Amino acid sequence: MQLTPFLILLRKTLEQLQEKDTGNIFSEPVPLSEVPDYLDHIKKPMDFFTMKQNLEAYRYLNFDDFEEDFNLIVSNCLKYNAKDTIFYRAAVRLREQGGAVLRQARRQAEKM
Ligand SMILES: O=c1[nH]ccc2ccccc12
Repeated sequence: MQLTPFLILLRKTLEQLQEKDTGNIFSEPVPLSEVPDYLDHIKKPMDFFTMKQNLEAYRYLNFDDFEEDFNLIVSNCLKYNAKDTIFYRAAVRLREQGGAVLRQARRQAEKM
């Protein structure tokens, strides 16, 4: 497999995932200044901006490593927030809508 088309695919996929996060609550790192206890519970914070940075730093050379960090966005949010919150529901919705985006993107990677 060639690097350039793969990274083009991942860029598109990340844009598509970001589109599902309509409130943009996962666009940037959880502000540790406003959520001071966040690192007490969450071992590896993740967000779409950080994913973009990782993508361009060649930290995603296969689909699984890409998907693993997306899954962290979801799981961190489910872990930190109570079930009766907007944030928790948003993570559930992102898991649902994102999974479909991921399945289609992976099929296109596998054709490479
Ligand atoms: O774990 C989180 N992900 C995205 C937003 C957020 C906001 C407050 C607390 C946790 C999170």
